[PDB]
Amino acid sequence: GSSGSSGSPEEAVKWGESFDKLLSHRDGLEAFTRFLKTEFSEENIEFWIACEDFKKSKGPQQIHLKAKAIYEKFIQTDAPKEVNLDFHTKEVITNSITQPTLHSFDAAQSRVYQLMEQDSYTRFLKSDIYLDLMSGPSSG
Repeated sequence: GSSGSSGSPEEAVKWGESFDKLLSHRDGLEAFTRFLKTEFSEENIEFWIACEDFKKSKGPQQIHLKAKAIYEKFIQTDAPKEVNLDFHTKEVITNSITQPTLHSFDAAQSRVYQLMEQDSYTRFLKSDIYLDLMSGPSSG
């Protein structure tokens, strides 16, 4: 189907190359998140995203707004989308929530970005959502 075509098996095989590769592409990322959503873990990827976008913020306002939100969202533990972060990273931000910058969150993003790439990614590779992408003529 030239007109309509979604989810290509050619990109999947490549996605495996590296975690980043998968993210780079929308399809790959989306699918990856789905797997987590079912396990109520998406919260992790949710933070990773807000970051990549946070940097694309304009002016101090956007940085402050997004910062406060994302902070009391993932950063903080008493939050719903609270992700697994280092004590310091959580504290430093809590106090530096007023002096946040574009090159500040970057640190936190790295923490999570890895957490997933470690398990999330691997586990995702063996996830139905992923497999389907290729739907190899042989299971196992």
